[PDB]
Amino acid sequence: KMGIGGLDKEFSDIFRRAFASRVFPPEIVEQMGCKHVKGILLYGPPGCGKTLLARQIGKMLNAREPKVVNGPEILNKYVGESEANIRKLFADAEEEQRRLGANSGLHIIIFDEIHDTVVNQLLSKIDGVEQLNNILVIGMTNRPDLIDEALLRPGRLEVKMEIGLPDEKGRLQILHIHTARMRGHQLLSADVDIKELAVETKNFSGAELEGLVRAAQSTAMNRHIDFLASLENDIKPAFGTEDYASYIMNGIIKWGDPVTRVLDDGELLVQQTKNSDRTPLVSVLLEGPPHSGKTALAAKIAEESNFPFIKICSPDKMIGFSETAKCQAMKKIFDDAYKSQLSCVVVDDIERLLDYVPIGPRFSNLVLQALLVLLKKAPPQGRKLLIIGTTSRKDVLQEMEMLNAFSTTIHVPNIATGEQLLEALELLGNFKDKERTTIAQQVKGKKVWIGIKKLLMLIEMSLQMDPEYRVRKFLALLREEG
Amino acid sequence: KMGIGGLDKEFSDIFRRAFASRVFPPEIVEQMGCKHVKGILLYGPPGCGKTLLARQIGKMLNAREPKVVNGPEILNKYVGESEANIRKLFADAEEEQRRLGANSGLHIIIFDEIHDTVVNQLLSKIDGVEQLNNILVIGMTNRPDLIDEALLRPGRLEVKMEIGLPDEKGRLQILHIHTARMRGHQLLSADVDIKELAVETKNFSGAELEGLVRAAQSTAMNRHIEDYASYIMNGIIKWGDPVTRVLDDGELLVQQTKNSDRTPLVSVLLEGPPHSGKTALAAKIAEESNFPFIKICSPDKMIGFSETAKCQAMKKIFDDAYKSQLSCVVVDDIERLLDYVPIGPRFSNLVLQALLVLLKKAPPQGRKLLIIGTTSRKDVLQEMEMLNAFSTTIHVPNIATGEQLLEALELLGNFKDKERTTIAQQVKGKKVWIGIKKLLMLIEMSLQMDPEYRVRKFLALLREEG
Ligand SMILES: Nc1ncnc2c1ncn2[C@@H]1O[C@H](COP(=O)(O)OP(=O)(O)OP(=O)(O)O)[C@@H](O)[C@H]1O
Ligand SMILES: Nc1ncnc2c1ncn2[C@@H]1O[C@H](COP(=O)(O)OP(=O)(O)OP(=O)(O)O)[C@@H](O)[C@H]1O
Ligand SMILES: Nc1ncnc2c1ncn2[C@@H]1O[C@H](COP(=O)(O)OP(=O)(O)OP(=O)(O)O)[C@@H](O)[C@H]1O
Repeated sequence: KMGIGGLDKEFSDIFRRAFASRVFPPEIVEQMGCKHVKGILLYGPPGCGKTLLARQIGKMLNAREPKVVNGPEILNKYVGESEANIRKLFADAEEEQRRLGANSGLHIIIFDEIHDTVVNQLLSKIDGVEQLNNILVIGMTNRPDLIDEALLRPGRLEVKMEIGLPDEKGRLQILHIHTARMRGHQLLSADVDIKELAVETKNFSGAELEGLVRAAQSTAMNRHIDFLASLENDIKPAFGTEDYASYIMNGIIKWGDPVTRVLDDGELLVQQTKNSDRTPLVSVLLEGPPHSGKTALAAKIAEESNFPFIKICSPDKMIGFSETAKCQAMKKIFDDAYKSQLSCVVVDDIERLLDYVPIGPRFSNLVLQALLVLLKKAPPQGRKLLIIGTTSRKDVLQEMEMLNAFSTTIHVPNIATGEQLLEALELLGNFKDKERTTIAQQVKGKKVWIGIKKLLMLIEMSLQMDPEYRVRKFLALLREEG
Repeated sequence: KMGIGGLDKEFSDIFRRAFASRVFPPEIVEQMGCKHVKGILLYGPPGCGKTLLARQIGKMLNAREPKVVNGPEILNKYVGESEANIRKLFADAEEEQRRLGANSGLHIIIFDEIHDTVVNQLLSKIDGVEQLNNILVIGMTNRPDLIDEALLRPGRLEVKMEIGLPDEKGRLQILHIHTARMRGHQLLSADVDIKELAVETKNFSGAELEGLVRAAQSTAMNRHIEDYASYIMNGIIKWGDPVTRVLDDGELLVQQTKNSDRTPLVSVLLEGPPHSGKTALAAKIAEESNFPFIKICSPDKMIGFSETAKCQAMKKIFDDAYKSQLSCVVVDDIERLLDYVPIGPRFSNLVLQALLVLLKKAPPQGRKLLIIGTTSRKDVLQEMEMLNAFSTTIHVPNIATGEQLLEALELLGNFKDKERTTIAQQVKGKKVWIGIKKLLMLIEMSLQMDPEYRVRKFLALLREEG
């Protein structure tokens, strides 16, 4: 039962289907009256550690086949020739088979990196004309699509298996074996925790794990002449595969009662999603003054919900794309949303997303159509999705029937109160405590109309000039901004 | 005349054209002075029960040909060799014919599951240099485009006939033999039903059936050691007589359409202001018809498409409707297909023309079809001049009285007797105006609040959607 991290459900099924039909002795097969499977093929993303699995599986099936290995080129040697060779490794098995056919000979052949003559030659040997059973062949390849259709068909390669990147629990299994090997000998790093490593990594192919640990070992070697694992997390991948930290640079500071009302309302919306059998799709939008901080809030709502799949959609990625191309990427995101039973998606800068321009007005029809249809569009029954839109300008959106589409509308107004502004200032903690008092003295009797994004920028702008200057400059700046 | 279910029309024409000119004895070919057809070709979709049909045709042509079977690979053995084989099977027919050429020998050869030298080699055998007539070869294949160019033209394979999309019945037959084998053995699965199995799968090739069976055997082995429903998940309430009345009027349109020859087409238009539930009502109308082919087209299916592509989809669906004797077609989000935007105006004209023209257009004689559309903006549509094109106008309205409201809350059964007792006490006598779906939404928006904040939140929502 060792060793292979994760892939136990998949392993159990695959194992059962290929091996069990062979294993039952001996009447069971005739009672079934079903011919033995010819081959099993596994296709995986690179770094999924296919080879070890194949050697192990082959080893597991027979005491000794004993294993046959084929070079990747396969058809090397021009004169005759290679075709004959492709015929030949099969040929040994078939010879054994003609010599003993009935019972009990098994040969294991594996093809790594699986046109003209070779397609037919292999296809002919694996199935037909007569017999050719009592042997199995496994092909390991990075891409399914590359491979030939004929093999795919039931028969010669009836079953094709796809290996997902290891699960967090699975990831824990792969890390767990290397860690365990390190565990058995006395030396270890106390700081490192298996659970912590597992929670930290979602994306990684197997390979990634052995690689990171090995690299950590190298850093440790360097040390001799968290810890090393933490350093590997810091660098090593290169993983190749949702950052909220890029959308909440600045904190959901509790500047105001409005912040709380919007968030509690967000909780009402997630709660609303949780069941929602009567209504499948959840649509929410945020309408705010520019520099509203609406997007920080939306990102925070997505983080708070923690639905199994939450993916941000970004305006920034769309830039410079053909309008049709913009639609295409967008649709692609939409289908990606489908897989989770419960799911959250973000629409940001919709005025920007649309490519809407105030003069004209001139705007992109196709993007608008994708947006318009999806809220009406229904995810398959069972699986569900919630939609969040951030809009700088409300009226235009109302105008394109977009408002009509959304289930709920929320407002996140700029603070109109000097004291709330003061509270926000305290939360940001930038200027000194004398300054806090002076600002507090100035705000009373005055009305403030400024966005938080704008506000952070304003504070920062006032700060660079010298201390006597900062109070006056900031007040004057506020006056101008007003 | 047996056995092949359906495919009597295609069969009748095909048998006649290939077989009748040869069959007629004997002055007829000369009196006609027309050369016998070299071959007949059929191209078909997977799961069509092809092998049996080919067997039947070959059997039908001669008392005994007697049948020639060609292996799928055909050309196996590169070295000499294959070329000799491809030339050779033809060669035998040629030998018999040269030996007796004049009258009266016919040989039938069939190649299953269809370049360089072989292209020319086959063309040469089928036609020329001299004669090579008095034999026929039929090729049956899943995809048209793959096969060679030289062939299509009148002559070697002058007529190519395409079978209609595969009958389930055959699929049921191929499955039926394997199922029968399991029936035959004592062992069987209670859960498997021939009817269920046939109904779930459409696309699949023959091959696929025995394959599925192998998989079922494997599962047993493991043990020993176009949807109507999805579209309308909610189902339909009947709060008001108008609501019943639209279904009755719709049913009447269907009756008219199916029963009467005089109008090939009727156009069904639903007038509602969104968020109306009318789209659903239209789908329902289609369901009640029980028409042989009813297809509902969804904009999302067309989402992100270029104008031309949407139009092509429309053409495909509608053309699909033409082939059937009669059909019901439901059109949804008519504004969206149009891509009307109130600003502008911006809309796609080309689509407007395709739909509007087709709407006037009628299928070839002996067939009739029914078109149903959902429109947000009857006024805007009339402004286009498209509304005039539609045969009939039907209007579906949002609730207007407190009474329709409680009847709906009751039919849905979400709120308590108490809840409904408070709501009625807050609406009865007053005036309301809210579409059905938002209501179904607000309902969910109120169940999210605590058991005591539900009434207030509900009434708050209804206070906003005014
Ligand atoms: N989940 C995993 N299980 C087992 N081995 C893994 C896993 N992830 C990575 N590996 C590593 O990968 C090796 C075997 O998988 P391998 O990388 O060969 O798969 P692959 O599909 O051939 O990858 P590639 O396509 O990049 O060559 C092992 O040496 C192991 O260290
Ligand atoms: N809950 C929160 N949400 C968003 N931003 C917050 C929060 N707490 C603090 N901030 C800070 O407030 C500002 C967020 O404004 P942001 O620019 O993200 O809004 P926006 O939608 O981009 O406005 P606009 O689109 O009009 O530029 C940043 O300084 C951010 O780091
Ligand atoms: N009494 C009712 N009549 C019609 N539909 C109802 C009723 N009660 C609930 N529904 C449901 O309300 C939902 C409305 O769905 P649908 O999108 O078809 O409405 P629609 O009018 O097409 O919306 P739109 O106006 O955006 O086109 C469906 O789940 C439908 O089954």
